[PDB]
Amino acid sequence: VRQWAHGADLVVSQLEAQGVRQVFGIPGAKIDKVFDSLLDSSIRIIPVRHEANAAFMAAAVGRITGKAGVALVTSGPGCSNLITGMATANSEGDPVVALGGAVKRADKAKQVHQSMDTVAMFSPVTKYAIEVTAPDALAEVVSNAFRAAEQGRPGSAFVSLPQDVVDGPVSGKVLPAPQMGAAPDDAIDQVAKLIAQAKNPIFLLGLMASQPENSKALRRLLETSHIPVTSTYQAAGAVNQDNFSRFAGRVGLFNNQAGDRLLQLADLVICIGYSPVEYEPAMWNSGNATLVHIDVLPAYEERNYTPDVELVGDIAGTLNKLAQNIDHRLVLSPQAAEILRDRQHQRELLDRRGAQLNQFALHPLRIVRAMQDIVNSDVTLTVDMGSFHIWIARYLYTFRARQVMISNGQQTMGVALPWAIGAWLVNPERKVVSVSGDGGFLQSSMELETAVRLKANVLHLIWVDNGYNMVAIQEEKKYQRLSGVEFGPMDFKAYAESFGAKGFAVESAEALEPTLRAAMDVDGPAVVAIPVDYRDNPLLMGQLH
Amino acid sequence: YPVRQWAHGADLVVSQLEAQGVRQVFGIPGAKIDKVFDSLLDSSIRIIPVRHEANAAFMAAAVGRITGKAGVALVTSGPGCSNLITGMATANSEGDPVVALGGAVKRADKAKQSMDTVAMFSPVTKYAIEVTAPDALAEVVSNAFRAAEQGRPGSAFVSLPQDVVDGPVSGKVLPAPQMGAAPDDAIDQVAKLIAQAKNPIFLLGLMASQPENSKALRRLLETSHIPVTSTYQAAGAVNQDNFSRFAGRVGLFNNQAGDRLLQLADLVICIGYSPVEYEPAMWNSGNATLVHIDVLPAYEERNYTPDVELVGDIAGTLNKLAQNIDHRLVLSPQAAEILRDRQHQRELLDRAQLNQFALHPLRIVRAMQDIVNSDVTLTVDMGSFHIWIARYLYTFRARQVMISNGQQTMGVALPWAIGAWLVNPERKVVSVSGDGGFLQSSMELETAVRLKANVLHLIWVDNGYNMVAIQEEKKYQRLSGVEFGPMDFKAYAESFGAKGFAVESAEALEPTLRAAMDVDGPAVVAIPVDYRDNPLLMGQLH
Amino acid sequence: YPVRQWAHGADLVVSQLEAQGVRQVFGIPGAKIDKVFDSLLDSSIRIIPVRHEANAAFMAAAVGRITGKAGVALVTSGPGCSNLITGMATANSEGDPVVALGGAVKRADKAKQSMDTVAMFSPVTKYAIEVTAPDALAEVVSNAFRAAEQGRPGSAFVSLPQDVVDGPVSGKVLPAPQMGAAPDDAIDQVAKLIAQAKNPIFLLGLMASQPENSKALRRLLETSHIPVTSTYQAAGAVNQDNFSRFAGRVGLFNNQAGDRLLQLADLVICIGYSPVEYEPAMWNSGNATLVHIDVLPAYEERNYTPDVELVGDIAGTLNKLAQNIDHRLVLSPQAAEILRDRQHQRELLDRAQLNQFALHPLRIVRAMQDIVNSDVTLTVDMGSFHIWIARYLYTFRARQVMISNGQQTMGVALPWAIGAWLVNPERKVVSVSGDGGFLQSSMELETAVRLKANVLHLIWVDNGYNMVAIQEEKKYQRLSGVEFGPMDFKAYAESFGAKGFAVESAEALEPTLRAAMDVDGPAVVAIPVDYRDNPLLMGQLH
Ligand SMILES: Cc1ncc(C[n+]2csc(CCOP(=O)(O)OP(=O)(O)O)c2C)c(N)n1
Ligand SMILES: Cc1ncc(C[n+]2csc(CCOP(=O)(O)OP(=O)(O)O)c2C)c(N)n1
Ligand SMILES: Cc1ncc(C[n+]2csc(CCOP(=O)(O)OP(=O)(O)O)c2C)c(N)n1
Ligand SMILES: [Mg+2]
Ligand SMILES: [Mg+2]
Ligand SMILES: [Mg+2]
Repeated sequence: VRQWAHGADLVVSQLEAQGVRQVFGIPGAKIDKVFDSLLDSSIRIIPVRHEANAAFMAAAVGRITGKAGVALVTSGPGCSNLITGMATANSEGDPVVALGGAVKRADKAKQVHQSMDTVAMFSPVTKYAIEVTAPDALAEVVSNAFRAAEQGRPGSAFVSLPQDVVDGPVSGKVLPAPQMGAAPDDAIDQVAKLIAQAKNPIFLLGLMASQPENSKALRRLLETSHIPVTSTYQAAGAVNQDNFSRFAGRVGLFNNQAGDRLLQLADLVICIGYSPVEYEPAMWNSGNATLVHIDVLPAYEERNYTPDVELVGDIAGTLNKLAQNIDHRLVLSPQAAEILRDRQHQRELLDRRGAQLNQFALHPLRIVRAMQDIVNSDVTLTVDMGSFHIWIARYLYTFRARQVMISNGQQTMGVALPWAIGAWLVNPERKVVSVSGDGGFLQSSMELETAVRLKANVLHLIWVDNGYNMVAIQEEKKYQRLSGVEFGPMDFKAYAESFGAKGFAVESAEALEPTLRAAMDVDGPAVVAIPVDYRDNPLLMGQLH
Repeated sequence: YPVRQWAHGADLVVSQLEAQGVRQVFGIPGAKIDKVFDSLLDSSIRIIPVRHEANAAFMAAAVGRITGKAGVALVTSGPGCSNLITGMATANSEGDPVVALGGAVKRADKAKQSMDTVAMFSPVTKYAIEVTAPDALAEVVSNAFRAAEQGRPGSAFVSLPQDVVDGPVSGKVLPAPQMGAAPDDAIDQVAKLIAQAKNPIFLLGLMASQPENSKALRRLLETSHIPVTSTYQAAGAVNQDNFSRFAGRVGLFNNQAGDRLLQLADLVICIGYSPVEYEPAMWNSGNATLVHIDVLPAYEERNYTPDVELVGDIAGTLNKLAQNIDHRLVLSPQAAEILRDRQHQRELLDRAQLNQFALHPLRIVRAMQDIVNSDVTLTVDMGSFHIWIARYLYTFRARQVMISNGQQTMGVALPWAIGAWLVNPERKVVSVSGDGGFLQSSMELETAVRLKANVLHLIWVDNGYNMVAIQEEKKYQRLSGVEFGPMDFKAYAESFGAKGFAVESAEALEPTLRAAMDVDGPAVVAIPVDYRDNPLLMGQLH
Repeated sequence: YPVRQWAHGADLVVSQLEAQGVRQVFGIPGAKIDKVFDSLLDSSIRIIPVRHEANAAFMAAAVGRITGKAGVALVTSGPGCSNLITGMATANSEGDPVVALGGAVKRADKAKQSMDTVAMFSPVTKYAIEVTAPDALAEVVSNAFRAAEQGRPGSAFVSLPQDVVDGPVSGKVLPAPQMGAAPDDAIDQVAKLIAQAKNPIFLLGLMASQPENSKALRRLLETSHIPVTSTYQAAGAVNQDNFSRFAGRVGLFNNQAGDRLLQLADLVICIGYSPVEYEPAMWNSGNATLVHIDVLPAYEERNYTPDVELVGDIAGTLNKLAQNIDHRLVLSPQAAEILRDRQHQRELLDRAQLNQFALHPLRIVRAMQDIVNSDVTLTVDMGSFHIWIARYLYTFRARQVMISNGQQTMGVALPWAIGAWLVNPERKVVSVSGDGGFLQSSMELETAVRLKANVLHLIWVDNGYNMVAIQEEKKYQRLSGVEFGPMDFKAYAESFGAKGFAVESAEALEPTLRAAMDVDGPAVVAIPVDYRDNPLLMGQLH
């Protein structure tokens, strides 16, 4: 152990030990010693314009690297401004460690309830929430926060750091930054035998199946077996139409997915890193099939989810072993092949690569096609929440992006831009495309200054309707009249340029592709406003569950 | 197990309990939860009414600790639930799987001008939920058992709103884990470290004392002959007789061979151990290769940051580790000396004619060891007597001992004993406590008599709270609030219909214990004790 | 009271208690909180060790209810605190001012691998705080008493970390409200409504039973002669003898004159009343002018939305209201009939030779009324006997009765009685309970004997949980978990050193009660009861 002048120095040293490359946040009196200590480290300080976005950026870093993104904020409002961010990350399973300042331990303002009980506030939306009361257990708590966020089913962790603890001296050491084995060999063999006997098997991918550490094993198992696959949105990016011929689409939103039909037909369903909370089991489990559960944790038994076999342990190890016990590729049953044949037909019908679509404001389909043109395998795509989100999800089979951040169970708006910046920081050599509506854009657009400051190569697309359309179409369907969903117009090109970023505003369908192309080629942050005609939304909504 | 339409959610609950292998339920009925007690009447599940809910949690814990399956407590709303709190916290601390089903007001009256029980139980449980979705009643219960029984066992609380249990519901009962050993690659990495170790030592924790790990543990020890020491949560895992290289229990006394071996160690392998069981600072000097083996990743601490972590099925890991141990260990000079000292230490601790009255603690311990045989379960309450018994655990040869008690909750012994007896009603159980601990749960004597439980409860009588008195004496040289009046425990026990005895002389001690042990049913023996020599034992504590 | 340097925070605490007028403290010592018990030794404050912490909260509540000043409980960390929960919740529900001082681990070990007691107590208290600022120790305590004693009294919890009470602190003891009557203008507005009322009625709540409001209440009733009815929290505020227009207690029975008058009312004036005391839906038809008088604004409900609210000092308001009442009330035809019916009702309820054995409830009530005189405090536990006693409260003439119990917590009687006796040790106290309630707190008999408390505890013996059994019978026509074994309560009581009695025939009832009452000290009488006629009484409940 060492004698540390400040607890902040030990915290920073622990962060370095955790492999943290940067920290997102906003400084304040209570937490400033930590920002100060970061000056003497290898960790880059990234100042944001609103704490909420610090949590969103950290979440993106977590989902991509698999290692926790870090947010650093001051006490009081500093911490409360992160709450929505922490809840969103926790919901989508993104590892995030938030370090929040607090008044000194003995501050009498605590007894008079003059200072926020942040631990109580964060406990409901985090996997781990705690306040350091013992200076000597500083590295310990920070270390445990990372383990709690990155292990098991990933989530967010909050650590409250009293000012006196980080400012005062401490004596401790840096704790170096798991070793869980695959499922039992007998159970794996058991499953390999169920597979060899199944006529209509199918894989249902969940959150844990999309983790980076399981990518290789998953790819190997799919290639060896050639068994159909369907995914929940928390695994939307694990597999796509283009990289697997037997992909059946993502389930949980549209009522005609091949994944749902195959699951109904299945005589053997193998869930990977799946939890019933990702998609209602009653929606696909007919009970007429043998059920296998593969994950880092036991299954949450439920009326429509009582696994016949449960393989708990290291997912990658379990999938690799299973792959080694497969003698041949699956020969699709006439029925299964028919269902895949139908998805092929529906994609054909959803497509329109030859239609004019030159109306203005732009038709959602014309915008989706233009987005597909610029989003390729070297481009990451982040998607906000709103009506355009449903359009993009319907066509996820057409996006050939390196990766896509779209899952958003809490339906939190404003995540796209912050997600893109975080995704960009993980791979600054690649391009990132973020997309939102005007509502979401204005909730985090302040981070545009952050983007310009970082020279972040992010292209943000704004679908403009001058209102909260996703809520409006719900009100129209229920009351046939609108309330609180309409607002005024804005000059987004000028809005963007006022930050020093490149701004564009589509004034006709013909200008769409050229504009997106020029915006993509811009070396640095750019924003493109796209007026949209949401009149056809009812047609798309008719495909929802 | 098909999806059915149930006349009362209470019926689904009961079927779910039967599916979990529940044989009995402990508790006290009330208006809000009465439909469940009524449903149990058509069940194969036995209803065991207690006299105080706290004891339902204690009895359920013993059941859980012994069977591996959650003990079940059932109480009504309000005070029925709040009376379980201490019991639930005690089970959670000792890792005993318990599921408490607590009644509550109908959902609609919750915000009406009822206790927020979930909020009160959340701090002392692993799982605390309230059923708000009638159609997910079987799920919440089922998953409560999962929470209590899996990983590091603990207590689970489920609030059942009256309208949910009395009203009809649809649903199916859910059937009552398959994890493998640690990564073989890592098991070799550890096996290699063992071959390079000069002073290897095993530190056993809670999970190491689980029956599912028995065979593999013994197999690993018989093949390596590496010395062993245990926390009190694994007090029963290994004893002096079956392992000559046993180094005792660590955490209480400052002169244990286990601690000396830990300090001397170059390689320490912890199994089913968690810091909470014994302050790492107390034994981890910091310059030894630390290996962690458990069902859960290590809960890192300042002085407990393992170099290697083997997470997974313990029995599987240990079995694989054993197969990778070529030669048995040859104790180093210091190691051998340390173990030799423990032997000399035992000879000393054992070595006179203590015929004074009130009885000398050593005399009582000696007599206790005589009646406690390998077929008997011994339960120990909290108090000064606890220290005396702990000091001599090496010479106790009981089927099992329930002594671990981190919260230091008094009153646990009798209810634990009743719970343990119900698991194996053909055997005898012996519980011991002080007068203070005795009156906190003695109301269960009626329950013991009602059940015809073959339990013998011993009471060390000093007429006070001695364990507290000695700490006050040491710190203030005067006493406060630790002295109370005397009682005739013989008549007290007889009033319940149990057999009572009161030792009135030293020579009467042994004969009285025998007459009590020979009683087929509940019996209590009050034993006046002279705690004057406690200072000499306390000097042996950390 | 100057700012001093204290050797131990524990010393400041004690001085603060003395400043609050605390005469005794109830509790059980422990390592974390022992310095406080030690500090009390140099205090004028008496240390009263209990046998179970829950009872410390019950005894403290009686003290608070009677003196108006918070009763004090002192316990150690962990189970010491969790054992107080039910007691604290019961006090908070009945409005009894109680301050619990609970020990805790040193501040630095809190987040270390200790119970989050504040979080557990917050749901059942008015004030739950933990001292994190050593220099504000006297403040947190002082303000805990303020929280318990002011507004609507309730319980308050204070967690004292061991390092804070053992370590030195600086600070001064803080001296131990001045609110005026409601706005005179509004008092007239109400006085006007009273002059226009044809069927005015007073509904008394908790605050109306406070001694500080006695004189003003009587003065207001003697001047207006307006009929009165009371919730059970104000059961003692007024009785049949002192007010011929008393309409009984409302909330339990479906045939009360009070409810009929409330329904008939055109003007209802509630004093110190809060909906929680009696469901407004049960009596507020909704077409009467509703006036609310209390120390706190009305806690609006669906059927309790007062037209006029007089917030402020109750005694002052009532005194001013009285001075604005010219003529006494002339009962309307219906009002007079209703009161006449209550008179005929009493004549009936009173009207035979019940010499059966086991004893008939009516016989027991009759005998109870004979021994309970105007100098005796009567405490009543929860169970079927409770209903029987409530039915006949009009014929009980005790100094005071502790019966209100919204949580329906069993075991309250004896500890309450001990607490009430300590307030007036020269008087006799009588507590009554069922066998179930008796065993939950009977351990305090040792405390009673130790104190030489002049308490007589009566036990209605049925060998079960009857109040629950009758509800099961009605709903399921069968019983579950409500039957237990018999006991010899005579020997049980004697074992403690108290006087025990067991009624073995009807004719022996009265003589046995007398012999017990004549005992100068603790005495217990077990009374076998035949609950067969309970269905006839239950038909009288809402
Ligand atoms: C923070 C927050 N508040 C409210 C909502 C509810 N809601 C869901 S998406 C959305 C916004 C729709 O506006 P926009 O982002 O402009 O997208 P559009 O549907 O209009 O394309 C709203 C208001 C939300 N998701 N997040
Ligand atoms: C519920 C509870 N309250 C307070 C304590 C603190 N304390 C620890 S052991 C004990 C009791 C000692 O009395 P007894 O059981 O008579 O044993 P002795 O040490 O006197 O033999 C007390 C008061 C506790 N453990 N549990
Ligand atoms: C702590 C607690 N648990 C459960 C209840 C529910 N219930 C209400 S009164 C009562 C007991 C009745 O037993 P007893 O005291 O013997 O009275 P009886 O009605 O039989 O005369 C019970 C079990 C309660 N009030 N308090
Ligand atoms: Mg919009
Ligand atoms: Mg004792
Ligand atoms: Mg009874």
